[PDB]
This record gives sequence, C-alpha cells and structure tokens, in this order.
Amino acid sequence: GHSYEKYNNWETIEAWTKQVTSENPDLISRTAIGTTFLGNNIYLLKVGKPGPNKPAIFMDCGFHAREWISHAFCQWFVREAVLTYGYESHMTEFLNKLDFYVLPVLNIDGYIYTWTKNRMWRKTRSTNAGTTCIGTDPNRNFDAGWCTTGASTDPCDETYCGSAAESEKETKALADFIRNNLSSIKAYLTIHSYSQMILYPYSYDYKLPENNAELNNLAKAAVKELATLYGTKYTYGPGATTIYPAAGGSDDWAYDQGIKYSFTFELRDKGRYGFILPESQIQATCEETMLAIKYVTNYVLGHL
Ligand SMILES: CC(C)[C@H](NC(=O)[C@H](Cc1ccc(O)cc1)NC(=O)OCc1ccccc1)P(=O)(O)O[C@H](C(=O)O)c1cccc(NC(=N)N)c1
Ligand SMILES: [Zn+2]
Repeated sequence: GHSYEKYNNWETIEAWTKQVTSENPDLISRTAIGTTFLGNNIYLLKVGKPGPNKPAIFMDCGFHAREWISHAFCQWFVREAVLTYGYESHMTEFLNKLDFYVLPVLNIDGYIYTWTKNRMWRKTRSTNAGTTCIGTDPNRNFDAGWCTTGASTDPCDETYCGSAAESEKETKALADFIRNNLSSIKAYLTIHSYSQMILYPYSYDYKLPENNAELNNLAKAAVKELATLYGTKYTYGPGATTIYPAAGGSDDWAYDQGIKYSFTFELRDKGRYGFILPESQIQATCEETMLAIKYVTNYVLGHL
C-alpha cells in the first residue's frame, strides 16, 4: 500500500515506480542506472512529454538514508507532474519543453536500513576493508575537492568520504549518468533535510561561483515563492558560509561539470523534529517545495 502522505518502504517505492510508469507511459519512462552495493535497483524516472533532443533538469532524493521527507518529495513531484499535465499551464509547458530526470532514491541500501534497524542511519551500507564499520557518506564521495574538508577519512565516521571519489556504486552510477547526458542537463537539484535552506556552490571551498549573483537572486526568489503558500521561512546562500564547509558534494561536482544551476534543498524542519518529520507534515512540506522547484524550472527554461 503506497501513500503519498506516508513514508513508504523501498519495496513499496519500487512497486510504485513500476505502477506509476505503467499507468502514465505517455509521461513517464523508467530505467535503472545501476545497482546498489546490496543489489537493489537504482531507478530513474524520465518525466516529460516524450520528444527528440529535449533539454533536462536532474533531480535526486534519498542521498541520505534518514532524511525521509526527501524520498517523499520525489514521489510527490511525480504525481503532481502526471496529474496536472494538460491543465496547469506551467507544468504543461515544462513537460512539453524539457524532461525531469527524477531519481527517487539514490541510497536505497541505507534507506532500507533505516526501516529495518537504525532510523538515524545516514551512509551507504558498503563494507570497508580492515574494519567492521559500514558505509560511506555519498555526499562526501564526489570529485569536488574530494575529502579535503568537512569530511572524515575514517570508515567508522558519519562523513566518511570513501576510499576515493566515486568509490560507491551508487555515486559512480549517478556521476556516470550525468556525465553521459551533460549536453542536455541544464540544472541539478538534490533534495535533503533538514534546515529549510536552498544552498548553491561552493561548499568544498570559500570561493564563489562565477554566476553567484544570479544564483543568489534565483535562490532568493525561490524561497520567497515557497513562503507564499504556508509562510515557511527558508534561508539561502553558498554552502560553505551558509551552513558549513564540506568537500565531495554532488552539487559542487555537478556545477564544476558545467551545470550552471545547481542547488541543494534542505526541507523542513529547523530541528524540532529534525529527520523524524511527522507524516502529518509531508503534504504541506511537499506542496511548498513544489512551488520553489517549479519556480526554478520556469527560470531555467526561460534562460536556455
Ligand atoms: C541536517 C542536514 C544539514 C544534514 N546534515 C547532517 O546530517 C550532519 C552531517 C554531519 C555529521 C557529522 C559531522 O561531524 C559533520 C556533519 N549532521 C548533523 O547532525 O547536522 C545537524 C545540523 C542541523 C542544522 C544545521 C547544521 C547542522 P545533510 O543533508 O547531510 O547536509 C548536507 C551534507 O552535509 O552533505 C549538505 C547541506 C548543505 C550543502 C551541501 N552541499 C555540499 N556540497 N556540502 C550538503
Ligand atoms: Zn542530507
């Protein structure tokens, strides 16, 4: 039993990716871009009205296992897309002109572990040579000033950066896909919780991106837009000064690949519930986040 207003286990999310695609083949195609360490299927949903040489926006959720509202959002987004296409003018235009590559859960193995054993698990579930300690932090595992700051070289730590960039099957799979589709991908959006922020590069260094004024203006408008719905307040800015320095993140890596619009979203809340956000806040959290995501999309589309 899948529900968009409950957190769903992987078995249910997987069955959902099959069902939602089957029921909406004129708007969704499902491919697998690789397997996790434990052999689970890394699904990618291409959401859009099919057509030749379309530009794309890439969005993932579930980098971090315990951030359950992230996984919830990707599912919510997909339904909004399919239900409102042809009726809401913006979404109709969006899906006509571009594709959303939606990766609903990246770190599946960790997510399963938060259901079966440890709700506060963060990392992947890969083994590490020479120790019983498990897991690499996927968002320390990208080739972006890799492991030089805000990251641990110790496999027993929560921010373990891995043995090398893309040492994890899951991060290699994501990197490979984006690398193979660079010409088409115009924005990279990665969904996390919590903190209510929109961050842009850089986090691995205090240097600012060439278009940081544009990114600041874009982030500022998106947070204003998000707030219009329920009054939820977000902050925004470069990662390093806005939250903390940290190397090896996918947002910084995607930007350095030439994807000029790259954002990490941190959804509700600010720490009252933290990672354990009540299911009763799924709907409102997803609704307001939709506004910010659609705002950014509208901007990116208009600036092709
Ligand atoms: C609550 C979120 C802020 C998450 N952070 C955590 O869970 C961190 C991870 C961590 C664990 C041990 C340690 O020694 C240092 C850090 N843990 C934690 O308790 O966060 C609490 C907190 C809550 C609010 C603001 C700051 C910190 P996140 O989603 O993992 O944050 C991302 C990350 O650290 O990978 C993140 C946030 C903003 C930008 C980026 N991009 C990037 N390239 N670093 C990445
Ligand atoms: Zn996270």
